[PDB]
Amino acid sequence: GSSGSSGSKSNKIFVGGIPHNCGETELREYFKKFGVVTEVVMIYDAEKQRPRGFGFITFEDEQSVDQAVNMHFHDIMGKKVEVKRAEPRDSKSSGPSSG
Repeated sequence: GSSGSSGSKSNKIFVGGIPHNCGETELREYFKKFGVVTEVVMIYDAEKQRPRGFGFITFEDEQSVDQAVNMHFHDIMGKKVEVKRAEPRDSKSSGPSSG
């Protein structure tokens, strides 16, 4: 997961229920039909360095998001992956100067 997005529109989706065999490559390889995967976020414990079974994914055009959302399901590696419309969120703010 990276921190840097200008596009006002949030083409990010929430992918959960992901199997213990599915990964970045797969996700995209399966989320490339709906449109174009620009970024692939994944939540996991560094120590482990592996996606438990959930995360998020960014597309090129908001459209993609909708396409996936509607389906709210996908067959990746013989598994049903849940997908929902994700929303933008960050913990950064502007500052006047060094304090």
